[PDB]
Amino acid sequence: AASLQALARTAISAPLVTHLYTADPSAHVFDGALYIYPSHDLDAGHFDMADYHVLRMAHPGAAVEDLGQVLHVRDVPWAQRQMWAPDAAQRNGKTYLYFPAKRADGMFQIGVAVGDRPEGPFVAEPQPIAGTYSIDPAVLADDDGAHYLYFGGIWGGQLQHYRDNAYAQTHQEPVGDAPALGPRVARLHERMIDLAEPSREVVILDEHGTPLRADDHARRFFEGPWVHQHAGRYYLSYSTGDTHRICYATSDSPYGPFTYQGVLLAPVVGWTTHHSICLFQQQWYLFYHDSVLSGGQTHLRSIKMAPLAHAADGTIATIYPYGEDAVSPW
Ligand SMILES: O[C@@H]1[C@@H](O)[C@H](O)OC[C@H]1O
Ligand SMILES: [Ca+2]
Repeated sequence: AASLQALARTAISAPLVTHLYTADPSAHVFDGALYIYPSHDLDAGHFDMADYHVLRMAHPGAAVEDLGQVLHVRDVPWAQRQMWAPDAAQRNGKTYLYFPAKRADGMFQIGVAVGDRPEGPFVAEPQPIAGTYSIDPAVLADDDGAHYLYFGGIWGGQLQHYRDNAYAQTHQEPVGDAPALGPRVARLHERMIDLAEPSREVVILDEHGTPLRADDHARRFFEGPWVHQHAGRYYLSYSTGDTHRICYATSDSPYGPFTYQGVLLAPVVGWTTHHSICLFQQQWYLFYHDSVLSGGQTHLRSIKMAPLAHAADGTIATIYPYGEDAVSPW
């Protein structure tokens, strides 16, 4: 109402684009430029996305280019609907677009599409990646040359229906003192369109080295994992869903276990929160989204960016998207 107008006035970022609704930004530096692979929210006059665009910043501070639509669900034979939060990777001169979509039978899986350029167009594989399920893929290009796929989202994302990579209708989200579910991780094969191994659960620990509890909604994993490397450590960051933050944890291994550190992003306007963290020349950035452009509509978002800093001790200061003095939307 007027509480949202206050946030709009003190927002630290403006929508990087406004001619289309965008969400779940996955930022990468490919071929000397910053490419962003977001979802494309559609306004039906309800997360029913059907296609993906690719955005680019040629250099820091540059205007954002909309490189156009690069993949539509009609060219994904195994998928019926809901083209959700994607990501990209490069290897052997190819660019791969990883995306979650829903099969006709209602189950999410992660597919991949291949192109010869970062802007595509991408030709989707006929089937989804074997061993994948749930949503929100993130592909880490490790400094050592390997690529790792991270995925998972609870609630609507369906990760709660799986244990040890197998689906069960009676599998539900854990409660109380039971450990909360973590994202999945699997090294990718050199061909990039297949996993090189079955995925494993990524464990997030508290200050005492104990796994996060299911009843710890302030810190336990909800959706949208992202991993970046900095100062010899792996940083796992993710959304907490119902508590609306992007939190992060650290490990000396891409597989974890990751020890919880703190909140990386405070609550944004709109129920969902999703992000990526990417180094572009002289600056790390947090890419995120909110629903301010749409007037607070959770399903119609816009992506944003902000400078991010690692402190000398490796920690990352909380980013307040409408200022630290703002009344939090959640
Ligand atoms: O993947 C995103 C998902 O994490 C969120 O739940 O809803 C929007 C999707 O785009
Ligand atoms: Ca993501």
